[PDB]
Amino acid sequence: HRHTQRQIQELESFFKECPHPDDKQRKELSRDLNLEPLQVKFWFQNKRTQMKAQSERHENQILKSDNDKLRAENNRYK
Amino acid sequence: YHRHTQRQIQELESFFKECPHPDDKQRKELSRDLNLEPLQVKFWFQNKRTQMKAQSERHENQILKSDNDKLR
DNA sequence: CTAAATGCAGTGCATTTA
DNA sequence: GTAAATGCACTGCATTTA
Repeated sequence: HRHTQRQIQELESFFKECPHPDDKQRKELSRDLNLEPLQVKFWFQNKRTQMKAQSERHENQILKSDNDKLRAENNRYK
Repeated sequence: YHRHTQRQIQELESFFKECPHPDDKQRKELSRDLNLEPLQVKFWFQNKRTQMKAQSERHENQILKSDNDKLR
């Protein structure tokens, strides 16, 4: 119900390299690490949602704090 | 797999307006009231919940984004 | 967050049908 | 003979279900 660490390493290793596979690209990976490609297909989409979601989350949790800290500076000036 | 009936989801969208964080008791009736496994019921809300914070902060994002840039 | 999966456009090319 | 259709894949993403 989850994937192998041996496996998942090579997943993330490829996505930094080639974050968008063709079918052909997808198939060969599976044969290398004993998985189904539609699985492989699915993951590659979900990793893409991951980067979208986190790039937003970090930013929001950050800018809220950054726009918060700057405001305190403005009042110390006034 | 198997998605959820429109009857289900419509009642969902209708109730989600009311108590977007519902307790076991009400979860228990709704689960029964709507031919559901309450885990499923418990689940969908968690996601339904999770979606909105993301959707809201994205608008929080885009609105805080255009304001800062346009000033320059 | 994961793992699995669906729904809807849209895109390209090869083959029918009109 | 040609142009428009249709059948078949694939892509890509956002959303849903557990």
